[PDB]
Amino acid sequence: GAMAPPVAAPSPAVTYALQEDVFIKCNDGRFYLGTIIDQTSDQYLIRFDDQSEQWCEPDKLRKLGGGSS
Repeated sequence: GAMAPPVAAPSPAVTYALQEDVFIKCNDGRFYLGTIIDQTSDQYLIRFDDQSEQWCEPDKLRKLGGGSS
């Protein structure tokens, strides 16, 4: 989804910086910690600990230390 991913919350609008670790939820419910390598306005390319790169929507990403953005 773009801007409004399917969640139990309104339309998320969060941004992240590259080279930053964030937790990513997969549809199975598990969260995988990964490092952001690229961003778009709709998704963030996360390179996980397993070095896989996936475009994850902003709803899947959670900040490690609160985040000011």
